[PDB]
Amino acid sequence: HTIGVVTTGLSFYGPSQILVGIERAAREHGYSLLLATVHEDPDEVEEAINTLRERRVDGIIIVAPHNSEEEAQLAQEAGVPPVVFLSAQPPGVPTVSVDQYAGARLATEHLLDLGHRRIALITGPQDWLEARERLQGWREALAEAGLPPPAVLQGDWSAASGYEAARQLLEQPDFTAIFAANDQMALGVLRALHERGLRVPDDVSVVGFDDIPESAYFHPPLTTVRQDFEELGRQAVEQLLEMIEGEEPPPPAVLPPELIVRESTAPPEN
Amino acid sequence: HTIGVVTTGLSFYGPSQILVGIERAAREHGYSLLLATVHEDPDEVEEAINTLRERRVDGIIIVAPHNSEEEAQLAQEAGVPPVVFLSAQPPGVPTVSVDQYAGARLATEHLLDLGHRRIALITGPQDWLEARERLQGWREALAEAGLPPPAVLQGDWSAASGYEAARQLLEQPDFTAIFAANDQMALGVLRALHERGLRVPDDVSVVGFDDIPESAYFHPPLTTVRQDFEELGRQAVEQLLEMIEGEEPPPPAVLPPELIVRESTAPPEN
Repeated sequence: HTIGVVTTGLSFYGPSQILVGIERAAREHGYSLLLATVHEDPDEVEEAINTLRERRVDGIIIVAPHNSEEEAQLAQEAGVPPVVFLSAQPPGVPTVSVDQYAGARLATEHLLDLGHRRIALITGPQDWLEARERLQGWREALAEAGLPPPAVLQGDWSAASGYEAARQLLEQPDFTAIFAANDQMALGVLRALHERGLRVPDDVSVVGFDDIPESAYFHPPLTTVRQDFEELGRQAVEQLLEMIEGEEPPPPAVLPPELIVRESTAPPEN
Repeated sequence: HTIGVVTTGLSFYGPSQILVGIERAAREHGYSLLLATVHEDPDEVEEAINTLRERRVDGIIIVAPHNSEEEAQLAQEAGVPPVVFLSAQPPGVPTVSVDQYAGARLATEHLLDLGHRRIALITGPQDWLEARERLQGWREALAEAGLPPPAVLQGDWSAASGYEAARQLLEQPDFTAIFAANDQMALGVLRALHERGLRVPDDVSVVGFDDIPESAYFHPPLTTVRQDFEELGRQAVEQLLEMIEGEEPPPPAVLPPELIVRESTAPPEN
């Protein structure tokens, strides 16, 4: 009958677009959504599940991020009615997620295949697993090309932090390309480069991550890695419905990201 | 003790930033928030108020938009416990809102004071009161300068729609400036202009609306109208607390917007 959803009302890209996929897939299978937004607290996560079990909910999707320690918090051990996690901790937990490492490899290998060696990284905030996995993908793509990691500076997902980080990198312009760990930070990188009089991609190539709707309209249109958030929520409903009507715990589904090539990359200049 | 909030989990700018102001003001006065997100339906709005009256909520803020007909829907007439509306219908309803007309006047008068006559408008979607009020501000600013309305094309708040509209305007380039009714549409306008080989502001001036965090990082940094959404939510709590502890229904508060002048405007070329 009904499906519960717990989420966070944040301005970061992803959650609201996942919810569109949940709305679209649940309505197609005859289900309605029971939305209960929470904060970033484990106690509010648990008692949202209790208050959504109060109404006749046949299954609940968790979009609020937890950890790689969901089981060791009396969150998965206590939750035996059908729950799917939109986070990365599968020791037996049915999850669905985007392959962040693979996405960062796509972005970095795109630049390596163009001839770039000095690919700097504007990495995401340390307390996000997605950020840490994207740095690992960038580092290992470079290592497998025989190259040491160039400069890294950490932002916080905002355009402001991408601008500030790029300005610091430009004190030592030892790079021909910048991989920015999301599209918003990439926007700030582009402003720092343009302020310096540097052309994109003629002087410096730039790649982002997310494929937010605005990224095709940056100057220049941004090559980026698409997270298909709507498909993430649709596969969250599809995975949950096997456990509503009764089936085995499925393998943790991993959505491969896609590189969207636009106008912000080129071979390095001579 | 507790304060309830109803809202919508949409990707449009505003709601999540209002919620930051509600969280900050309620925590300062010792209150906690009870969040219940809904869809864009009057029946879900009413029964969210019923299910939030279930928990010991001392007052509830409504961030989900309603209409200019909130009273004639058994929504204000039925709601006698303390409710504040973040919408525009004050026949006796305590509301708080941003002055959309005044903001559009600021944007258009900025361009008129620079010498522009042919100020085209990329207007917002018709079913948003904010969009209709911004068009009225643009039209009346022009009228009070003695000028007829130039070309108008309607978008849908997306950068894509601003790009498509600007491309259509460029089939008849009878404008020296474009007022885009939000910052995202302005981003698409900038791409359409740059694709045409037109310089901003040397060939065409552009003004947006919202002051989203990204707007300072557009190419060029965008002159825009700031909606102080955090102050909107803080004044929503402050207005609600006069009616929790007992006071008269206050006047409908109107927040004046502020023009943020950056690098996207200049006098028209000769």
